[PDB]
Amino acid sequence: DLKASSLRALKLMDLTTLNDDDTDEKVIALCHQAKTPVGNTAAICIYPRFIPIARETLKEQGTPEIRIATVTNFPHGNDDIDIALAETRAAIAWGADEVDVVFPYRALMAGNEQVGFDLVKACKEACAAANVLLKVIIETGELKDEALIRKASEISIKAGADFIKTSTGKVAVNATPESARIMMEVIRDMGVEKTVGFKPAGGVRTAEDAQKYLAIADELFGADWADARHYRFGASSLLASLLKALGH
Repeated sequence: DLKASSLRALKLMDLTTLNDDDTDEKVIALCHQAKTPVGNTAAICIYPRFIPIARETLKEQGTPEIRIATVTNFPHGNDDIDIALAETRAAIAWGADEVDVVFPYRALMAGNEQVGFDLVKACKEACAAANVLLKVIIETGELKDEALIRKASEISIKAGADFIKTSTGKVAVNATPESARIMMEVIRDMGVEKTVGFKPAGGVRTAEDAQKYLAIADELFGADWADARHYRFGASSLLASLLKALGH
C-alpha cells in the first residue's frame, strides 16, 4: 500500500525551503535532493532570489523539467494589492515557473470578499501572460472555520487560481485531512477538477500522511486525477520518508 502511494507522492512534491536565512548552498543541495533514484519531484519551491542558481543547478544535473515555484504576498496574506502584484511581477522577472500567492485571508475574516478576488485576479493576469501557473494559499489553519475555508477557495477559483493550497507552512496549523477534504469538495462542487489543482502544504511529514491525502483525491475525482497539473505536496522532510518507504 505505502510503496505505491509513496512513488506517486514523491513525483507530486514541491520540495520546499523557505527560511529567513537560506543560502545558495542550501538551495543547491535541495535541487540535488529533488533528483532521486526513483523519480524527480514535480518542483522545488524557494524564495525568488534563488531562482537563477536553482535553474542552473537543475540543468547541470540533467533535470531541466523540475519546475521552480516561489511565493508572493508571503507569508502574511496582506490586503495591499499593489504590493502583492509587485511581488508577483518580480517573481516572474526572477524566472519562476509557478507563483504561490497568499490570499488576503484576514480581510476575508473581517468581511471583505472582494479584495481577495481582485488580488488573485491581478496576480493571475500577470502570471498567465508569462505562462506561469498561479497557486493561491488560503491559510486554512488561520481561517479555521469550514465556511471561511470554502469561501476563500471559491473566491480564489472564481478569480482564476490554477491551484488552491492549504497553507504557508509558517503558521501553527497547516494542512490537515479535514481541510484538504473541504477544499477538494469545493473544486468538485465548482466543476473545476480539470483546471484547478490542490496542494496540501505544511505538516505533511510521513509516507502515511501522504497516503491519506491521496486517498481523498482518489475518492473524490478517481484514481486517474492526481498528476503534476492537479496535485502537489508542499513538503520537505516528507521526501526522506517516502524514499524510506520505497527502500532508499
